[PDB]
Parts: sequence; structure tokens; C-alpha cells
Amino acid sequence: VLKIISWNVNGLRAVHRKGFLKWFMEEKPDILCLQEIKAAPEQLPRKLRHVEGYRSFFTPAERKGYSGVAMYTKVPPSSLREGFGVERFDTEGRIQIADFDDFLLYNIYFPNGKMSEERLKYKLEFYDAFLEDVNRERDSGRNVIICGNFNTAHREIDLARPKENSNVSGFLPVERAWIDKFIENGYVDTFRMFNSDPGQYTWWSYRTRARERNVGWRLDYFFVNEEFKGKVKRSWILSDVMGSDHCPIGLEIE
Amino acid sequence: VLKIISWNVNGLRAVHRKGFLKWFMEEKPDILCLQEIKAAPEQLPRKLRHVEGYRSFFTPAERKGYSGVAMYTKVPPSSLREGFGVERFDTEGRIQIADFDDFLLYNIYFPNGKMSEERLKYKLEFYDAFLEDVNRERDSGRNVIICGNFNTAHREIDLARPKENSNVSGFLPVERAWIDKFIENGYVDTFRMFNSDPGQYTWWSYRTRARERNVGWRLDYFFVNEEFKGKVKRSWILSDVMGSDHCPIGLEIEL
DNA sequence: GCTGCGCAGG
DNA sequence: CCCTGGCAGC
Ligand code: NA
Ligand code: NA
Repeated sequence: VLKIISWNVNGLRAVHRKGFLKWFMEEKPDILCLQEIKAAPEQLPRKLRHVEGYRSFFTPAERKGYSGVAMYTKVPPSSLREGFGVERFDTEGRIQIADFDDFLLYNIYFPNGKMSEERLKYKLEFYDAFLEDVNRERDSGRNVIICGNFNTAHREIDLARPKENSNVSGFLPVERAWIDKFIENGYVDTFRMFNSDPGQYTWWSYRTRARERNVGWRLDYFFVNEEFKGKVKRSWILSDVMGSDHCPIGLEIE
Repeated sequence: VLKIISWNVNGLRAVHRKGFLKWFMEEKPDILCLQEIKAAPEQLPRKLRHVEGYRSFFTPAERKGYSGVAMYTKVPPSSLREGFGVERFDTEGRIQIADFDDFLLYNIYFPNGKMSEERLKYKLEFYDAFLEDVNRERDSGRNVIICGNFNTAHREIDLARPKENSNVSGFLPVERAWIDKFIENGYVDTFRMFNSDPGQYTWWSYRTRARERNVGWRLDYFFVNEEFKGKVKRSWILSDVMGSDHCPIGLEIEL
């Protein structure tokens, strides 16, 4: 019976100033995966690097204040890999792959593609690189949990405004069609195992008070290889948890 | 009678959002000099590039959002130089030397030297290059007006806290001594021609609401060469004018 | 629009 | 600068 929370935090210091540690202590997950920490361990106060009861692992971007992932874990993994083995995907603080023996845990910050054609191309080629890696590990016989900010709403049910956003990154046909492809490779959007309601989102704009209106997008996911789905009991969204433009999401297994 | 205003604005777009053009048109100086505009002119609203009754000149830094000087003048100058002919000093949007025939106007944004040892070195060497340039012009017969953010308080009277800043850039012995040196070469701090009082500042920290308590430094100056000092009728601080960490300073000359 | 963080201001 | 005026997020 494990608890895992994934949160795209948008600044680990910012959330800290907002009461991250209290929230984390109230929630007591077995593993806490974070994305977009925008920080390297050296910029973090000692009480954030070292949380009583947890080993911490930070994978910052080469670029200061940019991107970065983190994992807190009551039980250390056996190993921790920080790349797909492709330099351009591996230096942006996007990838954590932790071996917990009963599964591999992918903690991924997938690229925003709305900036340019350059980055949308990078996002998609990142997607490609990820799929190879996850398939290679699954095909070798590992059960895999993937969580993080995928930066793509899968279906029209997954965002408040499906029609106006058909030409926007976050809901382009190429991106949606990569998630179809991913799922069709034997993986399961664990949230939609339990909940097929619309209005269920994980990200909202800061502008136009988008969160209060609930005009949002489901961008953050927990996926599992399908052979492992029986072991998942709960996959939910912690939508009342504030402090970032994303809310956290939760998974419970075995 | 000409009125020149000098203002280190810390963002021209920002001071624009706070009423700059209305203030500008009320003050109506013959020349307005601005430093630290933090803008290339392409980035500026149109009403900042085209001000009725003024030629405008923009000398941006290579670095985006950084430094930069501007000048608005009712009567255009015959030429405008944008450097001393030393490339590391000339790319940072710091220098405008405008030939107004009756005088040269130096609109200079002098470097902040408190970040690093490297930047303090740059500041003092920028000071050396400046003095050499103004001296050459002065020696050749030109009358010179120099306005801008010198980033140094000259004497104890030039800041609220002389004693605690004895070791801080803004008030280092090296920096104060350069101003001493500059003055010794034939140049006059014009505000001190008319006002010997303390508590006269042009810059204050945003932190601790220091402007509301007048806990400030006089970083912004109008200088002239000795030979031109009798032409200056007014040198004052526009300390009520809000919008930046600096306030504007003014000069009146009679030609 | 809005935000977090970088750099820089002095 | 505890305060303020590019890049990126989506
Ligand atoms: Na900002
Ligand atoms: Na800032």
C-alpha cells in the first residue's frame, strides 16, 4: 500500500514560502515527485534539502532558475537515472527514473511546446525519446509508473475549451495523437480508470482568474503499464491544493 | 536661458506607465537627459519615440533590458557621439555626447560598482576614460556640461549614512578621490555652487522605505568646466518627482 | 494577461 | 537592496 504524489510546483522556494513543508507533513506520501522546481539543491534552505523521514533527490537544469525535478522518498530507490542517454533531453532537469524493485518510477517534466516551433519539435522528440526508454525498460520486464507534467491535454474532456485550443500547443493533433500512441503501447491513464467526468483539470492560467472559474487543462498524469493496473487503487487530483499554476495529483498502489 | 533636466529613470517604459509624458510636458525643459532607460527604442511605445517639439535620441546597451541613455532636445545637436572610442565602455548604452555648438553635453550613465570587484574596476576605468575624453574637449576650447548618474556620493554631506558606507561602493575612498580629481582638473559640481545644505539626495533604496525618511545619497550631478561656470544660473534637485529610485536634477544656463 | 526566478541596480 | 524593472511557462 504505497502513496505517491506528483506536483508541478513551479518554484520549490516559492511553494516553501507558501507552506510546502506543512502540506507535505499533512500528506505523508511514501514518494513525493516534483516538477519545475526552478532550483539546484545549493539554493535551498537546509530544512528543504533534508526532510525528517525522507531521502531527497534533486535533478536541476543546467540553466539556473529553470525547470528541474525532485523526488522525496521514505525508502531510497536502488538506483536513480537522470537521462534517456540523449544529451539535449538530459541536461534540462526533466528526468528522474527511480528503481524501487517492485517498479520503476518515472518522474518527468515534459517540455512546454507553446514558445516556438523549435520547442514544439523538442517536446515531440522528447516524447519519442521517453517512449523508447519506457518501452525498453517495460519490455525487459519491469513494471513502470510514470508521473509528471506531460504538457498535453489528451481528449476534449481534458480541457474546458477544446475548440479554441485545437491550434494551440497543449492540444494539437500531433500531441494528442502521441498520447493515443503511448496508451496503445500498453499504458493506462490511471485517473480515467476511476473518473470519466469532465471539468477535471490539473493546470489553470494565472490570468483572467482561470482557476476560480475552473477553466483548466488536465496536463499532469499517472500512467502505468497495463499489466500493473490491478495494483492501482486510487488515482486522484488534489485540486484544492494551492501554491502553483498546477495542483498535485495522487496515486495509491498494492 | 536654457533648462536641462537629467533623470536616471530605471526603466523608461515604467516611468511612462506612471505619468512621465504628462510630467515631461509640464516641466518642458529645453533638453531632457535620461539614464538607465532599460529599453532599445524599438521596444518603446510610439508616443515616447515621437514627442511634440523634440528630437529624440536613444543609445541602448547591447544587453536587452539593461542600462541605456536617451536625450530629448527641442533644438537638435550638430553631432552625437556614443562612446569614448574604447569598445568595452562604448557598448553598454552609457554615453551620449551632444554638440550644441555653445557647449558639449555629456549625458553619461556611470557604472554601478558594488556588484563585483570586476565591476568596480570597470567603473573606475570608465571614470578614467571619461576624464581623458572631457579634458581633451575642454583643452581644445569647448565648454562642457556633464549630467548623469555618477554612482558615487562625493563627500560625507552627500549621503545620510557616511560612516556605515565607508567600505561600500558608492562611497569608497577610491571613488570619492576620483571625484576630487575630476573637480581638480577644472570642473565644478554645480549644485554646490548654490546649495551647501545637507540632506540633499537624488537616490534612495527601495528597501525600508528610505525615500520617505530622506535616507539617501546624491548620485546624480551637473558639472561644467571652470571657464563656463558664470553661465550657470540654477542647479537644483527635483526631489518631489516620483517614479524611479533616483529623482531628476535640473540646470539653468544663460547664453 | 500573470507568475517565479535571473540579473542587475548602488 | 525585501525591493524594483528578460526568459519562460501553457
Ligand atoms: Na518578472
Ligand atoms: Na524580478
